Amino acid sequence: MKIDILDKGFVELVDVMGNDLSAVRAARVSFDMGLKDEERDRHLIEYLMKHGHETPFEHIVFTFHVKAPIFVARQWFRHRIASYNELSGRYSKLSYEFYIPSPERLEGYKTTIPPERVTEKISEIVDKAYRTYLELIESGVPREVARIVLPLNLYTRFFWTVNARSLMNFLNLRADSHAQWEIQQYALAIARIFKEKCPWTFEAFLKYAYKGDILKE
Amino acid sequence: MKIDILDKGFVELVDVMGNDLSAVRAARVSFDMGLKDEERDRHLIEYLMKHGHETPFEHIVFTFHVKAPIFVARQWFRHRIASYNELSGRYSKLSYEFYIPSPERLEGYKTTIPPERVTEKISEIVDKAYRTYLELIESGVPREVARIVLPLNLYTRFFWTVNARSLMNFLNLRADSHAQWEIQQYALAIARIFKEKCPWTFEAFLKYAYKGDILKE
Amino acid sequence: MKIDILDKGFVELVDVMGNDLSAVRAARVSFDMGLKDEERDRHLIEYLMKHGHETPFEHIVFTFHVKAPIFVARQWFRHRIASYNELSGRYSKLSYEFYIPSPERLEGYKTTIPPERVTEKISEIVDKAYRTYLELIESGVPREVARIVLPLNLYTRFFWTVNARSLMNFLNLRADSHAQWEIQQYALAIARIFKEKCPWTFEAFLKYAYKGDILKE
Amino acid sequence: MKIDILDKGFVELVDVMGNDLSAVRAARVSFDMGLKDEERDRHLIEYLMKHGHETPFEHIVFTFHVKAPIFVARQWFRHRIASYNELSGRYSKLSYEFYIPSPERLEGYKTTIPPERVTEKISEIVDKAYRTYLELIESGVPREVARIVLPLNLYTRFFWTVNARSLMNFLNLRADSHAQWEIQQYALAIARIFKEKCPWTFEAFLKYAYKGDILKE
Ligand SMILES: Cc1cc2nc3c(=O)[nH]c(=O)nc-3n(C[C@H](O)[C@H](O)[C@H](O)COP(=O)(O)OP(=O)(O)OC[C@H]3O[C@@H](n4cnc5c(N)ncnc54)[C@H](O)[C@@H]3O)c2cc1C
Ligand SMILES: Cc1cc2nc3c(=O)[nH]c(=O)nc-3n(C[C@H](O)[C@H](O)[C@H](O)COP(=O)(O)OP(=O)(O)OC[C@H]3O[C@@H](n4cnc5c(N)ncnc54)[C@H](O)[C@@H]3O)c2cc1C
Ligand SMILES: Cc1cc2nc3c(=O)[nH]c(=O)nc-3n(C[C@H](O)[C@H](O)[C@H](O)COP(=O)(O)OP(=O)(O)OC[C@H]3O[C@@H](n4cnc5c(N)ncnc54)[C@H](O)[C@@H]3O)c2cc1C
Ligand SMILES: Cc1cc2nc3c(=O)[nH]c(=O)nc-3n(C[C@H](O)[C@H](O)[C@H](O)COP(=O)(O)OP(=O)(O)OC[C@H]3O[C@@H](n4cnc5c(N)ncnc54)[C@H](O)[C@@H]3O)c2cc1C
Ligand SMILES: C[C@H](Sc1nnc(O)[nH]c1=O)C(=O)O
Ligand SMILES: C[C@H](Sc1nnc(O)[nH]c1=O)C(=O)O
Ligand SMILES: C[C@H](Sc1nnc(O)[nH]c1=O)C(=O)O
Ligand SMILES: C[C@H](Sc1nnc(O)[nH]c1=O)C(=O)O
Repeated sequence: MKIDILDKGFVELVDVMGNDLSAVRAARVSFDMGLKDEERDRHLIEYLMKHGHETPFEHIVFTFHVKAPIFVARQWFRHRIASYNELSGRYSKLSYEFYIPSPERLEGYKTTIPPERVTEKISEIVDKAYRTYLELIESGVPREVARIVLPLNLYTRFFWTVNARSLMNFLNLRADSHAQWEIQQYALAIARIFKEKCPWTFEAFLKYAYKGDILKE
Repeated sequence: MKIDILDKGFVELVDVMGNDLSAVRAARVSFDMGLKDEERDRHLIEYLMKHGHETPFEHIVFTFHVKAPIFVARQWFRHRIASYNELSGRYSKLSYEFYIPSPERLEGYKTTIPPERVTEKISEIVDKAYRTYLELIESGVPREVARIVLPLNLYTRFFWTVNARSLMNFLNLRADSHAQWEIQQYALAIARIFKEKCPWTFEAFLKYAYKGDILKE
Repeated sequence: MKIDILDKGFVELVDVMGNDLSAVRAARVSFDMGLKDEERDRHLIEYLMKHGHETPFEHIVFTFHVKAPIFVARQWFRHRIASYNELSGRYSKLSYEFYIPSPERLEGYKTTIPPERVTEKISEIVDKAYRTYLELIESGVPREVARIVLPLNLYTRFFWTVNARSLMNFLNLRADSHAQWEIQQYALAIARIFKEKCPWTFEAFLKYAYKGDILKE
Repeated sequence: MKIDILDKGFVELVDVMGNDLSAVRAARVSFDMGLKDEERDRHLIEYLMKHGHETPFEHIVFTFHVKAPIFVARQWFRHRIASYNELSGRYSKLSYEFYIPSPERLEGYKTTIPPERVTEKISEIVDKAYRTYLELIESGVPREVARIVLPLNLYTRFFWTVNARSLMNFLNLRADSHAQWEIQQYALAIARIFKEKCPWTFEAFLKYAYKGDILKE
């Protein structure tokens, strides 16, 4: 299932290893691989989360395919405890696809030009930049030099493999009102997928370990 | 499938995410999820491996359950780019299970006592240590203090989650004649499992990137 | 300065890069390298710590030389975000040096044998194990096989390089009453050294980010 | 000492812990802290490097202050085993400073427009983008939204703390002809600083472990 984000972005879960019971089996180092035992297994998940013993959650791993603007992916790729592979503008021609904020993005700010004209000015400069990029590529300038004139709102795409512990750290920092609005919108989508795949771990994280201010209520 | 190792140890693969095509899809950042394309896909695997572009292989992840003596697990747990959860002797009573080397373990060494008597002397001291451990536990000494008299050949067990890149590094260093014989035997089992699960990546690693001296021939 | 710990262990700081002002300079990405500005600089340290923006503290790094029993170093070396180099019993003959708990270590536990006799039983088994180790080494058994009969209370030594962020994580988990008493004693020494070298960061950590129950009061 | 790089960038070493003898002391776990012993100490450095036992080099750490264009820092920040703190365009107004390639940058490429006109077209679009950025900031658009129209050749600055092992990995991959020319120029400067600070380790790395094709001759 692809979740759409911003005007042209998305997050899609591509693969997953493990579930809530992976963490309990790892915590106990279990020989037995039987079915769910809600009461016992949820209490252990909560105990782990309540005490900060979160290494067992490293045994649940996700791989996502994300399409986001470069300024969002720069913040995302600061999360070092993860694996990333991104589309390179050294080797491929980059598509004309840019994030243009909605006039609502400026809610709460008083400006001396209308919000619709801000939107138009952004659209205008990114069209001029893309025209220069394509003029340089079609004149024989190597892609890795021509691409440096493109703006930070160009969309890129990457695959991200991350375990549930590092993904909880990502939600603490990016599903939170101090994070920039655009990456919050991605962190809300990732949280919805994590909740679907690992409901006990997700509920325990919100009750005991989640440090942000958006996911609770 | 559990592979037996040493006298009482084992390695068992518990879960796996991804396969050879996970690495090619990540390297290309592919939208398409079609079937194997041997020729193209193997060449890209080899190119990546030949040039040291190994981040795509981080998207293939394995979880193993391992039973090994403490002196082997101490060497194993030096591999930091992985996740481990081990059985704790603070919280559980530890089983009477020790690695006793076969008289063949001393092949090539001239000793002043017969190899069968070395085996017997090891058996004897570990029986005396275990008897002291149990004497202290049954007198009310806390487990976390009583266990300090047990020797390094006691078996322990742990779950290990590792991606294919870190597992190639583990094979470079532990499937190699400079590593201690006992952990080589574990690295040979892990290599057999990796070869079964990811044959193109495994064959490419042996041809281009494997630095050890045991897996080739 | 070497701080003694347990009966024969120690922690000694060998080298340090940076101080509290390293973290403020990194947080601001400062061109200027002037002297302390207590008021401004302490407030920024507190703000960082209060909000969990702890990457600036990664720019302060310490190297320690530690002598500890093997069962303490096994818990220590679970901290993956650090560098370790340990003395190997494959390549050197290991010294007769073991941790023997004081009769006070059993304070609060009712036992069926006197605490002085527990101490004596531990001393006795480690002497028997060391005698077997030396008997095997002097008969020509290779060190890497003979050492497996030594108990977990043998002392080892290692160098540990760690930045201030990872060292705060180590104190959260090891300077705390749920950690085993022996590693608490090491974490208290490391905390004293960190406080001497980085007083503003240390005081800010206790006020806002320290999760344990021993360092405060 | 600041080394200038490109038209307006630089690399400057801000702090360093350790030297070649830090690695030998860590490898031996030495109690003694005496002076250089060239013959013995260089042979051990070479042996470590020749066999891939590079953990001792993690005990030498550097902190650099780097000013580079965003497209170079995006490649740089893929190196996860390091610490970074960068100037944020959410919180500060960004300076009008862009990398404009010299007409020599296109050596070897046949183009349908003169190389001097490529230079002029780049200058022109970045001036138009900066004018839009400043128009939005002075109309009251928040900085974190206005900055998304700036191109990837805007310069940024960051502090990078890295140990000598991770810095050898960085040189293997970035001091090499497959890396983009602009980051090669930064990797050549970093190599010159590493050679000055750690000459035996640097010479051993070139002789045995350096995988690139630029630093040797
Ligand atoms: C609101 C906000 C403002 C920000 N402002 C800036 C800014 O102005 N400039 C800037 O450069 N960045 C800024 N960042 C980025 C921030 O500094 C972190 O790089 C990013 O949040 C990733 O967090 P992390 O280090 O915890 O994650 P990861 O890198 O995924 O690390 C996960 C955990 O592993 C541990 N860890 C990983 N590597 C190390 C290491 N080498 N040493 C010690 N522990 C380690 C730490 O416990 C860490 O929490 C900001 C982030 C937020 C959310
Ligand atoms: C034959 C042999 C003899 C040994 N002898 C000793 C000994 O006497 N004493 C001793 O203490 N250990 C010894 N070791 C352990 C060895 O020092 C390593 O700790 C172990 O081999 C793990 O290797 P690693 O660091 O590459 O793996 P990981 O820790 O899994 O790291 C994987 C890769 O990530 C990178 N990396 C991870 N963390 C860091 C970091 N903080 N800085 C820079 N790069 C990082 C490096 O590229 C590393 O190769 C020996 C190992 C072998 C095989
Ligand atoms: C009281 C107590 C009881 C314990 N009991 C057990 C037990 O029974 N069995 C057991 O096996 N261990 C046990 N441990 C060890 C514990 O599981 C951790 O391994 C140890 O505390 C190191 O913590 P850490 O992972 O936070 O530190 P590090 O490994 O130094 O990591 C620092 C931070 O980096 C991040 N990080 C590093 N690597 C990863 C990764 N691969 N994925 C995601 N994040 C990462 C996390 O933010 C982490 O907090 C116990 C520890 C304590 C204190
Ligand atoms: C010529 C060139 C072309 C490139 N093209 C692309 C591209 O098209 N797209 C793209 O996304 N990137 C590309 N890269 C970036 C490349 O994929 C690496 O991200 C970058 O080179 C950092 O290398 P590293 O992972 O070895 O370094 P670090 O991230 O510093 O890791 C150091 C070492 O630690 C180990 N390590 C660290 N974290 C992990 C982990 N989670 N799992 C296993 N081992 C780990 C590995 O041994 C690693 O070598 C390219 C780089 C080069 C030089
Ligand atoms: C270079 C920084 S990194 C950073 N800056 N602010 C955030 O909120 N998150 C981040 O990761 C930026 O986006 O301006
Ligand atoms: C403490 C060291 S660590 C180590 N020593 N030698 C190895 O061959 N591998 C390792 O990891 C040991 O086993 O003696
Ligand atoms: C194998 C585990 S690891 C561990 N166990 N309990 C702790 O308190 N700390 C740890 O790191 C042990 O010491 O028994
Ligand atoms: C997004 C990628 S990352 C990368 N791409 N090519 C490189 O040579 N180095 C890199 O790190 C880029 O710069 O286009």
